[PDB]
Amino acid sequence: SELLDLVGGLGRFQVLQTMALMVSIMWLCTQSMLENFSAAVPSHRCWAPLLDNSTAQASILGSLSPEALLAISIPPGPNQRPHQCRRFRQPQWQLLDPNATATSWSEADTEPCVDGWVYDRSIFTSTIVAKWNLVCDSHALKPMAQSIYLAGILVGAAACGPASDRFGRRLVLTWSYLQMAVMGTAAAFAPAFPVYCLFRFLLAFAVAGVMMNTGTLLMEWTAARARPLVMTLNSLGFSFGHGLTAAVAYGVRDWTLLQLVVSVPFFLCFLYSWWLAESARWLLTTGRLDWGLQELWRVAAINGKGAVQDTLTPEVLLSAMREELSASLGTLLRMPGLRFRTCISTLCWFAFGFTFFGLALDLQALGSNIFLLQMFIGVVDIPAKMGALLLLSHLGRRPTLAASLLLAGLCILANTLVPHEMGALRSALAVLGLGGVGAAFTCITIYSSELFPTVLRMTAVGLGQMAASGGAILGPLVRLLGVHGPWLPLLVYGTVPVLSGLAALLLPETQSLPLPDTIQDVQNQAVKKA
Ligand SMILES: O=c1[nH]c(=O)c2[nH]c(=O)[nH]c2[nH]1
Repeated sequence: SELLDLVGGLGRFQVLQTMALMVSIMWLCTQSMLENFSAAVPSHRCWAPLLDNSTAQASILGSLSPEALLAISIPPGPNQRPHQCRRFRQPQWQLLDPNATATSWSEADTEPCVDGWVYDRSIFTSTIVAKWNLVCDSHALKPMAQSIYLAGILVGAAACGPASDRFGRRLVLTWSYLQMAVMGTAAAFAPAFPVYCLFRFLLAFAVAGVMMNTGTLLMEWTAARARPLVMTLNSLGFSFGHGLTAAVAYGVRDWTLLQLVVSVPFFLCFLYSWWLAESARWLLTTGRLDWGLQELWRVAAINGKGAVQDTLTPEVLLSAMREELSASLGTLLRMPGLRFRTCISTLCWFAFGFTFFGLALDLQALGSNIFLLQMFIGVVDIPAKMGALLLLSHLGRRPTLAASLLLAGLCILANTLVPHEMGALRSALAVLGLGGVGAAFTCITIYSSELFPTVLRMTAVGLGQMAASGGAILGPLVRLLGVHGPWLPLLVYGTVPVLSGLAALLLPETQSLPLPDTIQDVQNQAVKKA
């Protein structure tokens, strides 16, 4: 802490780091809501000879309107729209006669689209669903692709955590940037759906790596007074990423060009990312004085602190480290106070992700334009984050986290009690819910990054990220369980965050302790707590 005070805590370096990493987080959000947009399902119909063959119109003596041909070729499906997956195969000319009931056909007259589909290009010129036939039998495979992505971020977090702790944050972040950029462009140009799925998997490895290493490096270089503000800026990075996604997708509506446009900035980001400084503190806790000295001298020179360059001799630093000198997940899970801290963090992360996907359903009731909906999500997410930052600065982290989860759960229960016809009240509760989940995200990121000591912190944050992805993955099975009664999903969506807030109330008070660097340090606050 005194070394950081010597090097300073409100200089140009932290400002540039915050801006550059917030922009990079914005682009990771663009990748995630790229996956929210690619494979949107347009209205579809069977391919029909009489419709999509100039010779078949020239063989018809006369003229029929396109609406009449559509009625004559494809039955109306659910919601008075054309049936998406069925055709009559031959034109039912009696249906033009007004003396015909709509039931003058048999189930034997319908067959699946065996010869494929004609896709509407009015909104989107091309999507993976129209190109790769992700309709009918593969409609459920779409949630499988989302499931693969979320499993990829989970396993990536579980693997990249210990790797980041072993090799350092700057190196793993840089390698994550390279892997994400290359694999994302390869995913954009993939010939087959399994190859796309593989590239999405390897991209998800790097999204998890980037998120962890940006948060980690930010905590290690920011003075304690500025840490909430800087990560709040990062969470606004998520909201601005949503808004940027909406803007780019509105401007570029072909998925290949959109994916390429979203992947190129991470190559440019990597190019400036070689300049990024590694965490001095992490280098410091592992020893290796000469390399830590070199990094401190470089950052001091970049920060304009040459008067600190002339001071700080190795004898003084060795004297200051003599007192400080005087791993596997199983180590994290075997000592009770960090087992307990990890378990509560992991449960709260699980509750976060699960509450997120569940709450997001409501957003569909407000209207239709997906671009406008994403923009409105970002715009509403921003002031909630600002309020979260002020509450985190005044009251501290634990009461704010508990209040945010309690508000979320009470909001979900109120959504359970609101009639479906009163859609405006449902919308209002949905907006309050989304604000609460965003505030909870900022709380969980601050409290999880601050709760664990540096040597095991990355392993614990990785396991937490695994828990959030576990909630997200467990989600679709609870929506498929939703068939077993309308009250079960809402009951689960209400019970999980209330229980998580109650568990979050079972945490040790923070905001006035020095950050723990070693496991031995952790015992000293516990004795003080006892
Ligand atoms: O960066 C993310 N972390 C998550 O845990 C999560 N869950 C979800 O649905 N989307 C995202 N995005």
